[PDB]
Amino acid sequence: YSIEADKKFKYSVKLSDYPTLQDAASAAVDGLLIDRDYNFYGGETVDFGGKVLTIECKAKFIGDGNLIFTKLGKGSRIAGVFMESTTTPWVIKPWTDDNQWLTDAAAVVATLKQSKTDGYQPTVSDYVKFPGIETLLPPNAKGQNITSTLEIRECIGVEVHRASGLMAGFLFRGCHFCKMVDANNPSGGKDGIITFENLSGDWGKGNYVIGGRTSYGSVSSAQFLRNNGGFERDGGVIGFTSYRAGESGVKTWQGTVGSTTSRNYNLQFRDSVVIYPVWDGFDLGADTDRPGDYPITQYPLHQLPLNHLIDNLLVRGALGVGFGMDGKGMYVSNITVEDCAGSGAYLLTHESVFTNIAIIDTNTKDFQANQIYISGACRVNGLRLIGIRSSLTIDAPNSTVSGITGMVDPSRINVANLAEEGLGNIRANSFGYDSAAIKLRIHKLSKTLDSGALYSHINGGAGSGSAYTQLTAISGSTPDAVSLKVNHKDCRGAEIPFVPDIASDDFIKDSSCFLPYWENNSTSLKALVKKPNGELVRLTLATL
Amino acid sequence: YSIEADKKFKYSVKLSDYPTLQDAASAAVDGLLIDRDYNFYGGETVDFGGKVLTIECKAKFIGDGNLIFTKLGKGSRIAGVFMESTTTPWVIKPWTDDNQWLTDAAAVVATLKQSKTDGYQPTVSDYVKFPGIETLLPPNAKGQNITSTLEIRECIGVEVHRASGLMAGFLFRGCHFCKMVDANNPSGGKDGIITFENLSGDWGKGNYVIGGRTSYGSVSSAQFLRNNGGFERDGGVIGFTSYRAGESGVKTWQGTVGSTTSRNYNLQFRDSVVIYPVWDGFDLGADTDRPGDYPITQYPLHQLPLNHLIDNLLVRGALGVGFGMDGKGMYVSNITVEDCAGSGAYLLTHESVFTNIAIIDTNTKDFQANQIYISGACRVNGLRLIGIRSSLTIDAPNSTVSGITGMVDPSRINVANLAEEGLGNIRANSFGYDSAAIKLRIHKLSKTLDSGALYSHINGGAGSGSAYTQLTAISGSTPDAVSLKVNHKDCRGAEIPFVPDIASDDFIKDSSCFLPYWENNSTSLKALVKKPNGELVRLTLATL
Amino acid sequence: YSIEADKKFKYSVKLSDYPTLQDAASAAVDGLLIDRDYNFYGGETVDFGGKVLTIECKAKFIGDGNLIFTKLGKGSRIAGVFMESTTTPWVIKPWTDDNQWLTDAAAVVATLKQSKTDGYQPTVSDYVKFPGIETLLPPNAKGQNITSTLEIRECIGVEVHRASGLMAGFLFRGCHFCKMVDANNPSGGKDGIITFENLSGDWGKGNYVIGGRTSYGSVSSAQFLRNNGGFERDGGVIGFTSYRAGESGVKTWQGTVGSTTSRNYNLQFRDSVVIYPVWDGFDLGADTDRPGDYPITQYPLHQLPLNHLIDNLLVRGALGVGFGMDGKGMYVSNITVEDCAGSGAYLLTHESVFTNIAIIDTNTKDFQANQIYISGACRVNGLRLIGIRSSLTIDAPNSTVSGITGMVDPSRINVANLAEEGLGNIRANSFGYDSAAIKLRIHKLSKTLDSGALYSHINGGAGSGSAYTQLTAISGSTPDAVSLKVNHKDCRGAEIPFVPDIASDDFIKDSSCFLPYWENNSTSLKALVKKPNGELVRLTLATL
Repeated sequence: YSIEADKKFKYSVKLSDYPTLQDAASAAVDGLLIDRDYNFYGGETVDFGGKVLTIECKAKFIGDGNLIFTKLGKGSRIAGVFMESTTTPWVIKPWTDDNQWLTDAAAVVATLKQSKTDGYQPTVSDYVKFPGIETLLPPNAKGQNITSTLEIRECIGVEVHRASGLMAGFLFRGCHFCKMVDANNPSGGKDGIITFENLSGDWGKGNYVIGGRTSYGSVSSAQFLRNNGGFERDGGVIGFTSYRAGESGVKTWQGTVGSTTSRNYNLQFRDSVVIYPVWDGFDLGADTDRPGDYPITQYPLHQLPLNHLIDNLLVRGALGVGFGMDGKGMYVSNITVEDCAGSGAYLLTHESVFTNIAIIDTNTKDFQANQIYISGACRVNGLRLIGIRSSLTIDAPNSTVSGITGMVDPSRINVANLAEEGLGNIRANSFGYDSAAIKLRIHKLSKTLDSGALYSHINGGAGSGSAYTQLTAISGSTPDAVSLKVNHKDCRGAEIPFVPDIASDDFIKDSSCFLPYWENNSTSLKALVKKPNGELVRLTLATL
Repeated sequence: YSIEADKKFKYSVKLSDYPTLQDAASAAVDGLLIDRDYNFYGGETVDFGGKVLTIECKAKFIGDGNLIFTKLGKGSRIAGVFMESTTTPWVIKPWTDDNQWLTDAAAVVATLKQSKTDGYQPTVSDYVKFPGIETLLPPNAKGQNITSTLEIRECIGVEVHRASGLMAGFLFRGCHFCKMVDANNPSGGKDGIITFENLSGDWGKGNYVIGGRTSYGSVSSAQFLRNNGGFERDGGVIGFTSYRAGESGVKTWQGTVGSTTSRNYNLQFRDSVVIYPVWDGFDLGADTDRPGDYPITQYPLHQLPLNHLIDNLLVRGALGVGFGMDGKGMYVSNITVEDCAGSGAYLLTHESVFTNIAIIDTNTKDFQANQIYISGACRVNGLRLIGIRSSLTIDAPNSTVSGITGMVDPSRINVANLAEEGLGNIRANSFGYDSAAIKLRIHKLSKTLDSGALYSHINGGAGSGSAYTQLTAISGSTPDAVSLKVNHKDCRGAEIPFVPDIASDDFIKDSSCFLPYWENNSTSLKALVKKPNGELVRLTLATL
Repeated sequence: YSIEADKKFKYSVKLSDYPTLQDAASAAVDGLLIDRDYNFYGGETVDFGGKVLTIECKAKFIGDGNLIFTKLGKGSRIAGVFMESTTTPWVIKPWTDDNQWLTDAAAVVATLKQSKTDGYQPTVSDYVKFPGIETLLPPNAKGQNITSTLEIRECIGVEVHRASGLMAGFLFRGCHFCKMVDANNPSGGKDGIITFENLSGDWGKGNYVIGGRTSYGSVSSAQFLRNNGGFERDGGVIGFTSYRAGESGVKTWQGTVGSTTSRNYNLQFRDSVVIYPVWDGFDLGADTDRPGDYPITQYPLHQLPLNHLIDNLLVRGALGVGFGMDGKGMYVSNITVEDCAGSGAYLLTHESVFTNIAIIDTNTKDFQANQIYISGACRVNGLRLIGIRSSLTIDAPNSTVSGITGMVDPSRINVANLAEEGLGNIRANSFGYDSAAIKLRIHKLSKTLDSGALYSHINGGAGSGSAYTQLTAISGSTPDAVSLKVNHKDCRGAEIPFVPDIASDDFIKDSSCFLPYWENNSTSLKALVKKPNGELVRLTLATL
């Protein structure tokens, strides 16, 4: 029987049969079943001998600190891991029972409680976010560092599926071609919830976050350090959801970490959602010398050829900035940002294109100077502004924009050039008003007053079948001060404005034209005429 | 050997070894293999003893009625389940060989056949959908109730993967943190195909439909009763496809069911597709007192703070309404609805924002009064109307709209306010016409006639390098009746309209202006002048 | 013990125990573990006896040619397969270290190297793509045919998960209800990477590519031949990414293959991304008689009722065309195409609707005559053109378009009709200029010059509170040649242009109007008057 059995059954070793995780690992050949809770000590390391194993977790790993898995064979997969700290830390909860953000340090301090979820351990960035809190927090709530972390170290082709936990963290250190798939809403701890760190060895590649969901955590939910997806864009975040990040939903690190660059290139950031982060929805910047990276003499600050593939992202309820990034020659598309407390988008980009961007009701707490800020010479094609709420809305000094929609206040727009070059035949439709209008505003003259208009006003009331058209010009900072009318009171004639006094030679502009003016002392209308030959002559036009 | 074997092999029990499902369940420790068809009786209940098991289905469960699974341990997963009724009911197929919907009761009755798919059992709602059918249907096709249902009862953290079946249904009763993942196109029965019901106990939370595909069924494909995803929005429908729902693709129930509320809050409805439902694509309403829910004195009908996260949905071919919902303070984005028989969108919302909505060729069978209806004071930013087809198009009386695109008939638009406040320098480009135009229409005066215009017309023909500009005003319900022209017939002068008779004092409007008028009895042009001091005087302007 | 063991353990056979794959297959009952590399010979066929098995691959299948799997039971799944050729062919790499495309035959020939990835084997289509290359390529780099192919033959309900490989190919021949799920970036060979071929038997149905990622390959990444998803749209490509296809990202075949049609109907093409294909992003055409398909007498060329469900696709960096297709009565939505060398979209469609299309910086190498081409009578609602780059932009002769946004050159637009029928009250906002403008252009008169305008110009400088409005008309091909001004130099009067000479009777248009003209020999302004009765009379208007 032994021979028959050895050839017909699936091999799998189970934790309940061994005293330590390493004993189970050494015995493993194909599958490995975690069938009983295991208390690990921080730094406990397991060597898997290069075996390609399938780890099925049906119990939890308990402990503060890291449980390090090493030498897992390419193709290995861990499913259902549950990480839980042994410590129940002090957590703050900066939001109310109506889901309103609390921004007052005292009100935030009052939310203190010992829990492994539904809040997060204060971190030094909170001292900045809620000014004064550093002084108000009791010593036992400061400097906490609890996280139950599964650290996958220097492995390749290892995937972690349906992970979860309380005060949980997942760290891939020096890994390549690894994936965090369908994270089953782990509640984060002090550290990042999903981190791909490649500060040593080669630049990380093939590392992805696919289809997850995370909640809380003191810092960013998903973060990358020194990763480069290459031209193939092999790496990034796709179909992921982040709830209530203590810092940001997804973040690519900036600047120098240790003695090398922590920046990232050629990653995908698509079809993902970030809701209610204490800081940003997406923090895709690289710059904040650059050892280990491009020199400033080659690429100035904020002008790195990051080349990320960014598309179809949704952000809602950030206390900070909805979407932020930097870079040169970037193409960004289909971004939707709604109901944020800080800027909806903060863009330190140059020579980049933004297509179909919707920034709806953001900067609601006036944390910044505008709803959307663009640094360099960029192009925006399709920009939706204003939802249900009423600083500048958009300040993009060197950018050319087209296709803005929404109830934006014109005085709150600052761009280099705004234009609709390719519209077809047009119709202005007016509702709930006695007139329709097409207004012109030269922002160089005034950002608050229209300089001229073409109106249509009703004569009589509804259903009269009559209206008058008037062409206006501003004078003395009084809009519509001067104007020519056609059909006022259904008279069917043109009412024409004349100079109220003797017209000066320079008033008339073109040849073959005449400018009527008033001669009060003779009660006559005169006409300054500039003949077709350019010569001026004054004629009598109308008299008693 | 026994000891060695007990420690190195994967545990799994298989149905073929036991007489009943319960005997297999009691014997199970890790895996459970369904390797032979099992005929269950309705109400047959299996107790899994709290074990965390992995059920792999490679055969089917056959029977009419429910197969109830209980006490499954957190972490349990069932994959590949196939449900099939024992009965082959009578089904109707309200569509033709060209995929055209049949709406005539007689034509629908004629499609009757006994089958477990490619149709659905008539339900009382069909009596409403195809009027007269109640009288035409034979008694053996009425009141049928066939469904082979897998009922997961009061379990937590249980996932059902790649389910399928004929006349199949999946019901999670009183469950939490459960998921229906990658449904492998089950063909539905009389009941909902995927139902998360939480009428008892706590409000459902953590329940999701992720990546599915379903077909047919007599009622809704995916439906939720008394679920609340909380602020974290833990629950809902993501990446799902519903084909030919007998009622709607996805539905959140409304009103009182039993003696409690069946409503839902804080759920996600994103990246999903609904095609050809007999009723609606998405029915996300809550209201239709409210025991067990908010009182009407707190939130009036249709004004519940539902707070769903709705984004990126596509609907095509609904016989009913494409997208429908109610609520207050909702944010909805990126909805695309095409080729529907009833309204494309029916919105009973108040104080809500709709961003980037496309309603293309809907209400094609004039089932409703408009393509899109909005009840309350809402904001629409970006609205695309009209595809290839020619009631009102949009009736949103109290809403402010901006950014409409498409070949819409202006007379068919009714909104509170329509405006493009932030356009740049504009160019109207005319194709296939001898003129370009910018028309103004005051809907208060007339919804059918333009009240004025600014035209440019060719003088001569193509390539003449000449055109004339004319400014018009409507009079006597005849549009363009009065007008001033510049360069008519390349004359290079302004043609000006004068009052055809003695002008009345009230015809002139502003000071420092003059209004030419005709004096027929002297063959002279006179000028009613309103001096810069406000006084009127009549002067002679032109004579023989 | 034997009895106890036979009833409590999971059955699985492993390759290392058998000499050939067939011996392992015959022994299999539930699971099958590929635990050692297996060298197969081309054409090696394995018969699985109709068993429903779970094949877990933890090693690779090595060989040039096909490894044919047959008679796999419905429900079978293969996971982690790795295909690798035994041959290391000669591959070209048509792109540089900066990711710039190389288009010069000599430069491309110079990239030759022996590798199993990071390039692809030249194919006859390369002779067309890089003209002259056929002559420059050495004989050992021509006509290569290396591919390690897993061929699933005439099976139903079989899914392949997380496949990978080098010079790898996956072929479903005569299959139905099969799926290629989460392809783990296989590097392609000479043949298609994922192919659903149904040239024999029934039309393919239920075949999908779900969530993949592929790289390289000599031809198309994902392709379908003679598949029909039916009205249910059961089949297609969802959530897939294709990098550097030697031909196209996803392709539906056209014309006759063998003696039958290779065309496809009713498939889904959604939420997918294609980057850097040597040819097209998406090639969704059917036409290029039609044996086995609809006759030309029924549906003319390019007018097949294809009916695909197309939505949310992104294309970037194609050397060929971003998005291409043909058909009649199609509905296409939310397509984003950026930075392509050839056309962004080539559409040979008739009676079809395109909603929310963004074509940004395409045809950058002038490979075609335009950025977007539409053949038939179609409708476009929402079209974004121009990113950061400066042929026609859009040539759609018989199409009606609305909602264009972007810095498009008007002279480069050709459509049947362009219109904005439903805009609200309008405001033109001008930045960085001394004037604001609303220009009118009759393309019938001239595609390069505006025929008239309504301007607002500053009088003085910034903050003067004064501006003048002028209405212009083109004359002698000189735009703005004739014009009426209101408030020039803050004079507060209307400057009016008169005919520079005796006005001819035909110059005046309407009754009750007058047209001033010059009478040089008397230094007087006269007025050609057309009385309200239609009679003409010349009056003296202004004299010395």
